[PDB]
Amino acid sequence: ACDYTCGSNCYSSSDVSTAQAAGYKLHEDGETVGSNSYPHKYNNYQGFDFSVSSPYYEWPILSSGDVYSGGSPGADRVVFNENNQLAGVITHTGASGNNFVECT
Ligand SMILES: Nc1ncnc2c1ncn2[C@@H]1O[C@H](CO)[C@@H](O)[C@H]1OP(=O)(O)O
Ligand SMILES: [Ca+2]
Repeated sequence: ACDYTCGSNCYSSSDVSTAQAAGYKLHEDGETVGSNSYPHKYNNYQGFDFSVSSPYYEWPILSSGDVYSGGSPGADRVVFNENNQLAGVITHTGASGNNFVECT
């Protein structure tokens, strides 16, 4: 069973923890990877019910289980705040354009 389901992608809590740790470290270091510069600021204009405060940052989570290293970021993202608290797991899959929907 999946702790988070993004479109057809299945993620366990461990996958999420791993991705967040990686993205957070980059953030602390003032570093980014990829053409789209991850991690990058995330604005909650869709009003997702996040239980932690902003600012928020988005970092790609890969279906493969590997940590994002600068290539295709896919559609899924982990969202974390300035304090390294998990805000949520979202995806571009099933949303129009560059918008998002929450993973279930
Ligand atoms: N797989 C994908 N599906 C839809 N939009 C995507 C995407 N990968 C990147 N984007 C969006 O494309 C634009 C330029 O790359 C950004 O708005 C980026 O949003 P993101 O960084 O929030 O994922
Ligand atoms: Ca996995």
